[PDB]
Amino acid sequence: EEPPPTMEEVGKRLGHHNRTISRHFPDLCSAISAKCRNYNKACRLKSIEKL
DNA sequence: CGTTGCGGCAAAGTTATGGGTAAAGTCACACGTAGTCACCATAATGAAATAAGATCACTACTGGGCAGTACCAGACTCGAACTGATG
Repeated sequence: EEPPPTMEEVGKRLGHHNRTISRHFPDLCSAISAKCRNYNKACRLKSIEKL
């Protein structure tokens, strides 16, 4: 979806500290972080072009 | 030789020049000589003015950082429970 959420939003929704997820599932968490960062970078790029 | 003209000699005669002495002239004392523009250069300010300087205001150009976001673990601390020695 839009602004794929970040680590903070996912952790707040799950009610767990970020280290709790981070100590067991690094690959998928890095996948979510990369997706969010890529969406932000793409949106910034379109904003730069349009501006 | 007796007479006549000529020339030397030495007073004598005539001018000239620098002195002295009485005596006819001469002239200032009469309130009065200093006094007054004209002249152009130099100091010397005081004003006129400076030529640059000082600051305001505006216009445009270009460095460039801060509040905030985000992840990936490592490491200490400790609920909660397990398990062994004991009086």
